[PDB]
Amino acid sequence: SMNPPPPETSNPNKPKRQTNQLQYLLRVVLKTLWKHQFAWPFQQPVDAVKLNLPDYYKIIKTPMDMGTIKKRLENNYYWNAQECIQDFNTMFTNCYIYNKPGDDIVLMAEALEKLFLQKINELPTE
Ligand SMILES: Cn1nnc2ccc(Cc3cccc(CO)c3)cc21
Repeated sequence: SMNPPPPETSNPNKPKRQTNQLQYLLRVVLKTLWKHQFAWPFQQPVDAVKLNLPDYYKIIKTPMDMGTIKKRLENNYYWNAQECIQDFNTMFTNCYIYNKPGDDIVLMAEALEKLFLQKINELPTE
């Protein structure tokens, strides 16, 4: 019970869309960040039981991780790039909320966020 259900990766009453920008967010942005040496903490939902973080979901009420984002992109779950970028930003912000400046996990998120921003600065045109 320490872990809530992970965020949904499909929703039949939500419309889907496929765009050049969403394709780029999967092929270039997510799949490149995924290979970074600091990506591993963010490739799956925070497991509060395995990680000995029993208060994580007492603090973080909109969890997000790159595994969820990846599955959402593979499902064409998002309407537009902004919706996907919002999930990335939630993932980073959650890490800064739960942890403190200078923590190793925060140094990891800070470096990934910089790479993320570099890659979404220019997106393809439709
Ligand atoms: C994804 N996430 N969000 N908050 C976390 C806290 C601890 C962890 C585990 C962890 C991983 C790398 C470095 C440390 C030490 O700083 C701890 C993962 C978290």
